[PDB]
Amino acid sequence: PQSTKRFFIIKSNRMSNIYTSIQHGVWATSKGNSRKLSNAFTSTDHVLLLFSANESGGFQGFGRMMSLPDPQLFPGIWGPVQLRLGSNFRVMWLKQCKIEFEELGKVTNPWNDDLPLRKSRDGTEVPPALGSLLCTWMSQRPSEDLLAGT
Ligand SMILES: CNc1ncnc2c1ncn2C
Repeated sequence: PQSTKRFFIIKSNRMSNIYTSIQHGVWATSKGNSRKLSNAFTSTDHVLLLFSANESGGFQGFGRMMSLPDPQLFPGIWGPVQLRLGSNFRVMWLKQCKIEFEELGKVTNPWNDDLPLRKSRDGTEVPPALGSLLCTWMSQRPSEDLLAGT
């Protein structure tokens, strides 16, 4: 199905993933999520990725998926974990910020079995009404220098 904008939660297990992603405009995900994001990319004007570190209580920003997984793109940049991921794809971060799940109140996701937004696993899609607002709220905050003090 075609659509204009779709929105996916991305979880990061180590902060260095986010720092590498910001420095080089790149991401990779599990093989199943890679297929899901690739299918969205070719049928949707904009695929937005909303980044949330495992260890954090919220989002560190959001970006646009710019290209499909490409085995030639930054091969092995994540280290040996590359062996259990799909191929790398380009991402343009549109905002670096700090927004806590708790700042949003107790939001649940009807496209994820009524789970709290804060319990979203990697690759969880959110409905556009919620995804658009999350991105709007992130954009309206001061940018956070995520790489400061790292
Ligand atoms: C750079 N992305 C990743 N790194 C390590 N593990 C991951 C990733 N995505 C999903 N999982 C399980």
